[PDB]
Amino acid sequence: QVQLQESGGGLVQAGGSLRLSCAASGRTGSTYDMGWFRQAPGKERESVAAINWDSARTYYASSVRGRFTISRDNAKKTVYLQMNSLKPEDTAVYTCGAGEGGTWDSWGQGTQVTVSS
Repeated sequence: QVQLQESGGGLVQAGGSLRLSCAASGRTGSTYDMGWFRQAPGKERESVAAINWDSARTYYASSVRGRFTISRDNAKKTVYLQMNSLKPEDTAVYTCGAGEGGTWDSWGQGTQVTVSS
């Protein structure tokens, strides 16, 4: 019943900030949240940044916590993350997801990010 789409995601040479806008629509008003994720071949899935739904803060990871920005639309239900000062390590499939009851079993279509240096 719920889904997650992205926009803007794509190739971006190192040093170039990328702005992603993920939108969520369906049914959720308990303890759900919205955060971006990533994944590589032969590897597992990891997260990047996620926001809670109440009044606390965001949830960044020690992989880009200091260079990547995160914000919301504050109109309907959309999240935006500005991946600045990118690096050749960020190059991966950025999949937008959501959580419920404290877990994260919601994902979108995904957006591959290609960097270099």
